[PDB]
Amino acid sequence: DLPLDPLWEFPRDRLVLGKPLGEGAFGQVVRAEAFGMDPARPDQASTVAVKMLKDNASDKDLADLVSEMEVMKLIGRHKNIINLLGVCTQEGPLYVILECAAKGNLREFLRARRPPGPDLSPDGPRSSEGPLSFPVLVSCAYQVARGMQYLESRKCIHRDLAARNVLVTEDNVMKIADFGLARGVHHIDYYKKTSNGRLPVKWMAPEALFDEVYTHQSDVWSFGILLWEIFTLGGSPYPGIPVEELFSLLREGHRMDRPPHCPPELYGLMRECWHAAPSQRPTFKQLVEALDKVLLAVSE
Ligand SMILES: CCC(=O)Nc1cc(N2CCC(N3CCOCC3)CC2)cc(F)c1Nc1n[nH]c2ccc(O[C@H](C)c3c(Cl)cncc3Cl)cc12
Repeated sequence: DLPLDPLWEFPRDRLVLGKPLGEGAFGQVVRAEAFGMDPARPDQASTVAVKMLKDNASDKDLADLVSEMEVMKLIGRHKNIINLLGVCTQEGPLYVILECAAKGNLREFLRARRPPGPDLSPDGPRSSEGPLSFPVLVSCAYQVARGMQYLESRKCIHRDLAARNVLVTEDNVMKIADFGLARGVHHIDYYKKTSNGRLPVKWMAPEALFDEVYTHQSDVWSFGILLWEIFTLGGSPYPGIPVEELFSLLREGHRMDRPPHCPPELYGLMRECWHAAPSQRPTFKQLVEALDKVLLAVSE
């Protein structure tokens, strides 16, 4: 139906669909096995993620997915983003084949790895030692920053940067996902709560929420929120604050408190990302450099 792009096109018969992963405003994602994604070894099996329309797809849903597909083509490959592996556009439903990150999104990754609390009977030399350590958390923050720095250089604005939009591979590499998505910024239900209880409005920069203005600096604001998520080990921002109260507090210039067990360096970066003037927030390049110094200092 769509034009053939031999650069990206992949034989759909070389895909074996398996367990569904998730569902969005447009399109669903299904885990699938792929054979010969590397043309050099045609019979080699690899696990991929296939994005496709729902059973409810309108012509707008198709247009959004087609748009997402083209964005993925242009943006190129980077270690810290979900990369395009191929597409299926000929003689069958539209598939957008993405990279796999085995461990799911960063929020659930962190929440599932919170330290055992005080109610655990000590067993072994590492009773009080959890899966997560400070340098790894900084690494997570650093990688997202460098990934966003790449997206920015490709003139790509995410518009909903958050821990649930960052995917974690088998080797704990951060990969930013859903960055080229048409999110319908002119009709956002600011009170809409997701199925898992998320209020996406708590990630919006003031200029984006109030003036519908999106820049790379508005992403920097969101990265500040994402930083807060990381060092709360998957906490929800503005704890116990309903959207109505969020509106007024933001107009009053209210900001989140410094989370427990979070060094002043990183809460400093958070507050810098949350400066009212977008020009007074650090660039992603500066964020990468600032987080690098912290990471190198804690990596003997
Ligand atoms: C390709 C290997 C794989 O299966 N990875 C995987 C499993 C999952 N899940 C979803 C939760 C599900 N568990 C099952 C047990 O009960 C709790 C949920 C299974 C594992 C979530 C992911 F984000 C991923 N990671 C993704 N890798 N590549 C993706 C491409 C699109 C994608 O989108 C889905 C809708 C998604 C999901 Cl499901 C969660 N957060 C963000 C996104 Cl963008 C996720 C991945």
